[PDB]
Amino acid sequence: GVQVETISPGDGRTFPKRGQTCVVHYTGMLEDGKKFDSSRDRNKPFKFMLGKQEVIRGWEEGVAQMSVGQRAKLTISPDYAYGATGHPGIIPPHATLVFDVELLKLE
Amino acid sequence: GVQVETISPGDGRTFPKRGQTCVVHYTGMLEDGKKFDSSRDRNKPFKFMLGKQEVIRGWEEGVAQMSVGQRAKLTISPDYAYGATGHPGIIPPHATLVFDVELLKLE
Ligand SMILES: CC[C@@H]1/C=C(\C)[C@@H](O)[C@H](C)C[C@H](OC)[C@H]2O[C@@](O)(C(=O)C(=O)N3CCCC[C@H]3C(=O)O[C@H](/C(C)=C/[C@@H]3CC[C@@H](O)[C@H](OC)C3)[C@H](C)[C@@H](O)CC1=O)[C@H](C)C[C@@H]2OC
Ligand SMILES: CC[C@@H]1/C=C(\C)[C@@H](O)[C@H](C)C[C@H](OC)[C@H]2O[C@@](O)(C(=O)C(=O)N3CCCC[C@H]3C(=O)O[C@H](/C(C)=C/[C@@H]3CC[C@@H](O)[C@H](OC)C3)[C@H](C)[C@@H](O)CC1=O)[C@H](C)C[C@@H]2OC
Repeated sequence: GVQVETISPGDGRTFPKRGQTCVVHYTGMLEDGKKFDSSRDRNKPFKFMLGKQEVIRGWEEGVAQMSVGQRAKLTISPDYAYGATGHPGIIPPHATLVFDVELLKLE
Repeated sequence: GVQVETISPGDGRTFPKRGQTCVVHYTGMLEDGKKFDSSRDRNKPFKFMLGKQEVIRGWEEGVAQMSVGQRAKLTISPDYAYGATGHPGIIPPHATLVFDVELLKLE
């Protein structure tokens, strides 16, 4: 599944609802901290909606537990990410992923 | 993992080696037989190589057990396919997939 560990607290009152646009900043890493991608590097947040298979399941379940302004680490098991296949030439088979995510706003 | 059930036998001697081009015909279905895709419908075989993350793991492990001319049903568990996410708007979360595959030739 997914484990959420909070780095900085959110407002504790505004949680994402299916159908809302989530705006975030993320950094993706392997369990040893090796970085594979970051929206921060591109200077552009990533936007997605819950409930439309727009993101891997670990995000669908992890982001729903965050409130606006929260910064958290999401640890995602392989089945909730790229499973036994991985992602071609970036993520190996059976990898648990770690994402540092910040929920900037809901729109 | 993956289960291979043979419909028509292969030559029993030519098995795919990593680095070879596999040429196949396939039909993808859910466990109840509902078809989601088929190369047969397009009149064009599908070509891929083992060992390059070009296909879901259930195929990487299942096709390697087939010999040229064999026709088999591959039953693939979710982690060896699209896991808890599925494939956007085609395959639901946690689905076991069934592929009817025919190994036409190796090149
Ligand atoms: C068509 C292009 C479209 C690309 C964009 C919108 C780009 O803007 C995004 C910034 C994507 C990033 O591009 C730089 C890049 O992000 C990674 O680096 C990454 O950090 C990651 O894991 N992320 C991205 C941040 C959210 C979680 C996760 C994801 O859910 O990503 C999604 C993902 C790949 C889902 C698979 C879909 C097929 C399912 O079957 C499978 O189910 C197992 C899951 C991704 C958002 C797709 O929905 C949409 C796209 O692919 C991926 C390793 C590879 C990916 O590039 C492709
Ligand atoms: C860039 C376009 C490129 C498209 C082609 C070469 C097309 O010619 C192929 C005929 C693909 C088919 O297009 C009509 C179509 O096939 C499905 O319908 C399907 O039956 C399927 O499941 N197949 C296809 C036959 C081999 C097994 C499996 C697969 O391995 O497919 C691979 C797959 C999606 C892997 C994911 C990669 C990201 C990983 O992270 C993730 O790991 C979980 C696994 C597919 C071959 C990709 O490598 C390459 C592409 O996507 C998919 C449901 C969706 C897919 O369209 C995308």
